[PDB]
Amino acid sequence: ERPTFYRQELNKTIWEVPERYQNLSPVGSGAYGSVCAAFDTKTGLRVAVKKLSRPFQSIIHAKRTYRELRLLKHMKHENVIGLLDVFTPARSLEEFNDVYLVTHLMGADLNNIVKCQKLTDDHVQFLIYQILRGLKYIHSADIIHRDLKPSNLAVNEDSELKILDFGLARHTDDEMTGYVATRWYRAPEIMLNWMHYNQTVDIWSVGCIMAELLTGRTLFPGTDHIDQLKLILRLVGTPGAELLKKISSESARNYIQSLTQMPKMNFANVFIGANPLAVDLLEKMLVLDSDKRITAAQALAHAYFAQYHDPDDEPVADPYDQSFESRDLLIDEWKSLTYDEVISFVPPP
Ligand SMILES: O=C1c2ccccc2C(=O)N1CCCN(c1ccc(=O)n(-c2ccccc2Cl)n1)c1ccc(F)cc1Cl
Repeated sequence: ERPTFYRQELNKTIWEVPERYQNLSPVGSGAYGSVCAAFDTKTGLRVAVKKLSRPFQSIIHAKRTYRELRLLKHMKHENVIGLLDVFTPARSLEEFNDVYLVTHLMGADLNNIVKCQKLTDDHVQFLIYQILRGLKYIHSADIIHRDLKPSNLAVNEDSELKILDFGLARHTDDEMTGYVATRWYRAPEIMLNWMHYNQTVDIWSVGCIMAELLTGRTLFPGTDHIDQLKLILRLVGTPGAELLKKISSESARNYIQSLTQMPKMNFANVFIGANPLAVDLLEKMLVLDSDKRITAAQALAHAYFAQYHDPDDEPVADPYDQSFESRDLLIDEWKSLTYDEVISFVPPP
């Protein structure tokens, strides 16, 4: 039941897709890869389509292609980007050399829309509520986003949100250097590799994002790793004895101890005028010791989200098997695994 495909060239790139997809038009000019907006005549849905070209040029790329396909296929939740379709014009494994990923078209990211703007409390409630609802789902699958930031939150005109880029963290050191948003939303334990981190790193990011929506200002806009750590500790206090022991990195621990101790600041005096429940939630997300941060499941039940919370409509996911991460396979083996995942795709109900 292979559909009929047609070809067209968009900004020097050939797109060969099923007839059901019409009105293809480029988006982003290429800064984020080959992406097009389109209309899915079969479902009546506006869609975003990403074409991965030569996804098997090396072991590293082949494995990355497999990883992204596996992650996207696993996610089926309103607040997480997932797959409406995935296809290849190839008729066999031999000619298989391109992968197209189809998702809901959102059309904008939170950073591009609200940067530098203070949002109303009810708007922050709605936006953070959806982020946490999607995070609860992602975390229940044993997946860590690792790089949550405004630019990774796809939003439409009605402020509906879907989380992008979960589980794909390949930021170069240079990209994390200096006065950059690539590092401002990172939990300290991961920014400076203090210990083996876990899903709690994402809650810190949500805290950074929430504070910024409430104030219109980046919470920890460090000029570099060290400056940023100082900005963080000035707000949440230097590490106590209990947390110091959890820092398994001897070098990191020794550096932290060289700093003058500081107490946690009063958040009501930092976030002046904010809803007391938002201040309380921020204090519960922005805890230095990750073991003590509120989890996404617990935060959804927090009073701040009383107007949105519904325990019968905050679904969890099936467990995600990432055992493949520990394997070293050849390009062709990764490619065959990817091909299997493409041909076994089953459209959403
Ligand atoms: O990650 C970004 C981003 C962030 C901010 C601004 C623009 C962009 C962008 O083009 N990308 C790359 C595309 C990221 N993807 C999606 C999906 C839906 C979606 O509305 N957008 C999207 C986000 C912001 C501006 C335009 C678009 Cl079209 N992006 C995406 C994810 C997974 C998949 F399988 C296919 C696709 Cl097409």
